Amino acid sequence: TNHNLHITEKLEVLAKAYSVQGDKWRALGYAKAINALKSFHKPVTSYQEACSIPGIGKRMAEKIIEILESGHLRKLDHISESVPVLELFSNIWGAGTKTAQMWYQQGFRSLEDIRSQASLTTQQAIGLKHYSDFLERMPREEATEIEQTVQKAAQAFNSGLLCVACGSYRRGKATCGDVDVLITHPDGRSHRGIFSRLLDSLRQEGFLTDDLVSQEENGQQQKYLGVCRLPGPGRRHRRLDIIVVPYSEFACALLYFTGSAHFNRSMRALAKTKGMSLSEHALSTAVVRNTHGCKVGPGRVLPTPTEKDVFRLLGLPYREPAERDW
DNA sequence: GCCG
DNA sequence: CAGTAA
DNA sequence: CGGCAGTACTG
Ligand SMILES: O=c1ccn([C@H]2C[C@H](O)[C@@H](COP(=O)(O)NP(=O)(O)OP(=O)(O)O)O2)c(=O)[nH]1
Ligand code: NA
Ligand code: NA
Repeated sequence: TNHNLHITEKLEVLAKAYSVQGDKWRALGYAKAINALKSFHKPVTSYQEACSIPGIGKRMAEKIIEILESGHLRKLDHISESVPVLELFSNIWGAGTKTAQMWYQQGFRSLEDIRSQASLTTQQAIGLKHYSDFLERMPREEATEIEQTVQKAAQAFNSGLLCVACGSYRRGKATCGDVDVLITHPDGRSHRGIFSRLLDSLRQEGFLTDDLVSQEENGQQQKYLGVCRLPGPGRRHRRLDIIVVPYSEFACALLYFTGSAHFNRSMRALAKTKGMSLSEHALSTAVVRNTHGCKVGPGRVLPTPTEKDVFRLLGLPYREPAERDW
C-alpha cells in the first residue's frame, strides 16, 4: 500500500540519523511524516498536496519535492560518517545514544573494539553476547510456545492466574521482536509474590538464560525483562518481558502492553487534552496540570473493567488490537 | 521535524 | 539523578 | 514559544 516508497526510504535514513544522534523530537517529527506518507492513497506529486497531509509541513514538503524532481536528497550526502557506527553501538541492548556517542568519542568503531576495550554495564554485556539474536524477529508460533511455557509455570502454583501475550503478538503480527506476557489474578490478591515463584520455576527448568531487569529484593517487582530459550536443536535466545498487575488494573495494563507505542502515545495525548491521564495503571479524570503539561494534582481513578471502557470514557470508537499499529 |  | 527501556 | 506519554529499573 506504500505509494511513496522512493520518498520514505530516503526520509527513513535521515530519521534514523537524527534518532541515533539523540535529536529525539526532530526524529519524532520525521517518524510522524513517514507514516503519513506510507499510508496516503496516492503517490504524492506536488508541494501543495504534500502540505495538505497531517504530519507534513512546509519543511518536509520541500524535501519531498526535492526528491521527486531530482531523485536525490542533498541532506543525506552530509550525514556524519559516525552514524553507521552509532547505530551499530546503540543496537546493543542497554546502550543508547549517550553511550554510543561516548564509545565513539573514545575511538571505538566496531563491536570488536567494544568487546575488547569498552566499559560495559551488566546489561550491555548481555546485550553484546546476544547481539544478533536480539535483532532477529521470531515467528509468532514460537512466541506462542514461549507464552505457554510461562503460563504453564505460573498456573502450576496457582491455577487461577490469567496469562496473555500482548505487544506485536496480540496485534496479530507474523513475527515478534520479543514476547510480552501479562499476568493477573481475577480475585484481587494472589498476584502478590508470584514473580519470585515464577522466576524460580522458569530457572529450575533451564528456560531463562539471562536477566536484564529484575528487582527481586523487596517484593514490589513490577516487571521482568530477560532472555529465554526453548529446549532442543535449532533454537535461538529470545527476549521475554513479564509484568504482573492487580486485577483492577488489567484493562489498562492490557492496553499499554498491547500498544503499539505510537498508539499508546496518541491515546495518552488525547486523554491529556481532556484533563485526563492514561497510564499502564489507570485512566484518571480531573487531573490538574500546569502550563507546561506537567501533573501538579492527581485526579481520581475511573473504573475500567475492559479495554472498551477505556475507549468509551475517552469518547473514542473501540479499535481491535490488529488496528493499533498507529 | 509538526502544530496549536 | 541521567540513561535506558517497555 | 514550547510540548511532543506515562511508566519502571540501574547504579
Ligand atoms: O516506548 C514504549 C515502548 C513500548 N510501549 C508499550 C507498547 C508496546 O507494544 C509494549 C511492548 O513493548 P515492545 O518493545 O515489546 N514493542 P512491540 O511488542 O509492539 O513490538 P516488537 O516486540 O515486536 O518489537 O510496550 C510503550 O508504551 N512505550
Ligand atoms: Na540499545
Ligand atoms: Na514486544
